[PDB]
Amino acid sequence: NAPTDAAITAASDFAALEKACAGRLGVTLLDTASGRRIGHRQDERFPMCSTFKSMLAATVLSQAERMPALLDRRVPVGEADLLSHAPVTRRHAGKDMTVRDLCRATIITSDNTAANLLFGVVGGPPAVTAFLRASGDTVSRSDRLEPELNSFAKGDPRDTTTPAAMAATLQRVVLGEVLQPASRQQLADWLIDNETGDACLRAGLGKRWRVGDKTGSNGEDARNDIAVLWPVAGGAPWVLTAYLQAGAISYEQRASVLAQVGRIADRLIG
Ligand SMILES: N[C@H](CCC(=O)O)C(=O)O
Repeated sequence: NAPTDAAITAASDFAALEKACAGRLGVTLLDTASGRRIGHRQDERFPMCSTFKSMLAATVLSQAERMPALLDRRVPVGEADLLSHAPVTRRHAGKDMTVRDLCRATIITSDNTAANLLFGVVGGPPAVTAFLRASGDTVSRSDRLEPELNSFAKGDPRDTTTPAAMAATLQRVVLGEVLQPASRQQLADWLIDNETGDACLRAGLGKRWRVGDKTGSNGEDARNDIAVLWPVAGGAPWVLTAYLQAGAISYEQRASVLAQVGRIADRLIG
């Protein structure tokens, strides 16, 4: 393990980091003031895994803007809805939860049952894709429910994005005008409160950044993290998306790769 870990630590650019883990790494670092992007494989497709949940939540928030009280609607959590990864919803089997609380749960813990219940509320993967298209993202696409959506095959575009498409979408939705201000602020706060990314991009980013993020993974080789970086001292935010497939290293080493993306990105911002 030591040589691979040492090579990951020594990598000072994204191409070298990809080589150090024998993986396929897609990164976009986006300066929201200028639109300038730096990265690696920015326009190749990668499986979203749970990174899509940011946009499922955005779809809910967008629908709530035209459906008064949607966020307060209560949705039953049934035994049949529960999946292996349901850390919040498991305590509510046999009762219900608000749509708003399901959104928070799916963002900050990646709760899979919460996501499937929200898919039922909004009209499924087609409604999330339609939201993405209407927002100006012609690339990202939601196709399946949990847990099937986490599969990937080259040439199979289901449930995929590109680093650059997702970065632009985070800008438009989390920072821009796709949602009303109170909706976008609620979504930003959920991302800021994420609990699953402590070993990923956040571990490589310094204290000058307030970070919101959403992670994803599968059991084969995928580990992802997408983030918005607000400068605590003020100024324009940055967006950092990172998609990795690296089957030759461990799950924990995949986090180390994402942390190194953060370290490289922080130095590139300056
Ligand atoms: N597929 C994982 C969620 C399920 C799990 O962690 O077991 C993710 O992308 O966050």
